[PDB]
Amino acid sequence: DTYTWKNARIDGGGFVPGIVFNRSEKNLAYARTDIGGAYRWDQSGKQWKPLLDWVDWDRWGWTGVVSLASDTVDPDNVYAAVGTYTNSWDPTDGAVLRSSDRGASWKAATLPFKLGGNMPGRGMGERLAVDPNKNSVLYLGAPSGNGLWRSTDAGVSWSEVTAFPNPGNYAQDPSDTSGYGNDNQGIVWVTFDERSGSAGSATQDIYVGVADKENTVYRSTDGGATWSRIPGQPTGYLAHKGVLDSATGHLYLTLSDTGGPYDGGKGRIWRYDTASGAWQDVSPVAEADAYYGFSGLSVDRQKPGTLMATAYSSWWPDTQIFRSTDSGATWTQAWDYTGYPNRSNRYTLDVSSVPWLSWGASPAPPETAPKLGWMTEALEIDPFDSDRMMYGTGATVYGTEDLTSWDSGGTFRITPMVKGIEETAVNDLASPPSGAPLLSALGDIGGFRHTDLDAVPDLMYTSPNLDSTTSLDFAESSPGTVVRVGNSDAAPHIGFSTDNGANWFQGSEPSGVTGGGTVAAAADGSGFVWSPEGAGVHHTTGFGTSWTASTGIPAGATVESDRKNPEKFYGFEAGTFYVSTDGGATFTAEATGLPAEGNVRFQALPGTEGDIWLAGGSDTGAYGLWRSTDSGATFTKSAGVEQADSVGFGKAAPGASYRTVFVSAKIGGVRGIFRSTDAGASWTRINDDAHQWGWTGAAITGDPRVYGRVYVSTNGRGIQVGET
Ligand SMILES: [Ca+2]
Ligand SMILES: [Ca+2]
Repeated sequence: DTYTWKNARIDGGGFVPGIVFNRSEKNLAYARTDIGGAYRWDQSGKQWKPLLDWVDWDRWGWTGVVSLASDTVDPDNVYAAVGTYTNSWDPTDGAVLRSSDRGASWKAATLPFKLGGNMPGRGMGERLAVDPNKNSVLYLGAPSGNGLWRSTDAGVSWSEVTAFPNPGNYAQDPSDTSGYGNDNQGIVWVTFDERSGSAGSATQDIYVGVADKENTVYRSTDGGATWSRIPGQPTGYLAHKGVLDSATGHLYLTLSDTGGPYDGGKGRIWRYDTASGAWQDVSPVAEADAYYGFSGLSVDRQKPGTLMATAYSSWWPDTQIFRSTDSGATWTQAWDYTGYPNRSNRYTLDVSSVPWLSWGASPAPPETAPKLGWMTEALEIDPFDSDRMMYGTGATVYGTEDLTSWDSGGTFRITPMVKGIEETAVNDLASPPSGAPLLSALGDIGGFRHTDLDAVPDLMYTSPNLDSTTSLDFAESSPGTVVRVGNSDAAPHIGFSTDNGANWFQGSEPSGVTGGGTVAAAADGSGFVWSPEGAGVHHTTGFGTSWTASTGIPAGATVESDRKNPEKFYGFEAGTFYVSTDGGATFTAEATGLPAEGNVRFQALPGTEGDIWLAGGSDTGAYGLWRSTDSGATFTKSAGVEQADSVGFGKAAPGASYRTVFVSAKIGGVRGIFRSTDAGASWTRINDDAHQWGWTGAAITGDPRVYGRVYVSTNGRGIQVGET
């Protein structure tokens, strides 16, 4: 057919570091994510629409969005600063993407440096800003010593503001040699005082946040020609945000002892009088009582003197949200102790639309399930409705529509406002021939038995509730039997089910397991092979009540089961394929000369013993698609596929003699998702240029019950379901 694409519905699942309301047009808003692109708000549907699904495999780094700006002068314009890592993990430089149709189409201005959409400090901002009087002028705060950058042609071209005196010097984790935690977080927000410009004339007063505990805020009063450190400013902290109440003339800084978004153990809120230069400590709590940093800063644009902030890094018992209606002289908070451990809330929290946010937890007071939140760097009051606010957490977007009930001494209602955001990273996917259509393995929220692809599942896997599921499998001939492995701070790292994943019980494990690795289920459900991180390959008869070390197979090998012969298991490591014919007790080395470097994914064919498809490799070594029909003794490399990364199967086409094969691959010079109904003799692309989703290499499977349907992994855009 032509294909249509949709998410298997989950609602959220990831960190939303920034939410942006346009300051001139009611109900125009956007959200940015750290690995999953950017979204525009749909008021009529109370949902979000993805804007960057066109970002392709070779430019996957552009799915990280470190900043977004919505033009107040011309609300049709929106800009996004993109790029994911500044170390070797992201091979492409950053860019500023520009749109003049609210994100429907984009052009890219590539920068000569990398950006950090998924790096420490990504919750600070916004560091991309448009001049609110002369909207051809934009600024971008840059990391890694690149300083402050500027465009004077509406984002088409960029150069460094060499007069800016401080490129930053703060790093989260200086001992890190990987480049992930030791980067200079640089310039972290830019805020204009729109009172200091006029239509078509550059705004003269510009405020800039810098990741430097001794010099965290600078300003210009001559339109960015010269810059100076603001005298009298607080020291010892990083300003996560700088927001100006133009009605009272006060600039507010929410400060933290770290760059966030995960850490922060101390904080203040300080206030600067832009007319007199006075500084005042307006913190909601005393320095000695702040065990967290502040962020989540927002001013009510319709109510001068009203503002809010968050304890963004308060992990226990909950996050905290503060509100002042007198410019920070006095505050109240969303919840209080009323004689510890008892607590009183100014809100009710209702997650019936996203029930898994309970986390399956049953905490004692003062902790609640669900929680008010965590990692709350983003909090925004609707500039056109004092009764609405939205805030981001590490798993969702929450909001309320009766916020001013707070001031009345009443109770306001908080619900998810996240529908449409699909932000999970997918590790594995399985579609069994009976039971639910899909079992997913996900980062951060474990994964789900999806009984309905169009409905939010009630709860993630529990007993155990793993942070991330790295691998799952089902018994081909007995799909009631399922196994999953994954990551957690504590053992157990493995769970079993005999009711198709609806309910679970833990397995035991060998000592030294540090992560899930991969797991495989015997075709008859009688036993399992587990290749964990931190320990070697083990096998078990029964539901992992004890494990025995497998011989003849390298630690860390990728393991799979035959789908027909319950005694036959497979392994792959460093270019060598391994086979076991005794339930995983002993392996022998078989085919060699497979990719020695790079990711590999492989799966055996439902219905046929010893028919194996194997995809993988890398840009700098062997790369392609291989097939064996002799249980891995020999493989043939497909002449039709230049590169391939994931491979999986679904129901045969009408009249076809072989199951349908799906791959994420590069075929005939084109990266995409492809389908074959003639056992790989020919291929058809089934996605398109608008539906690419960056790195789709983790997993793919068809559906044994539905011809043409495919489930595709993404790294930040959830589970993509393609249907003809
Ligand atoms: Ca360290
Ligand atoms: Ca699997």
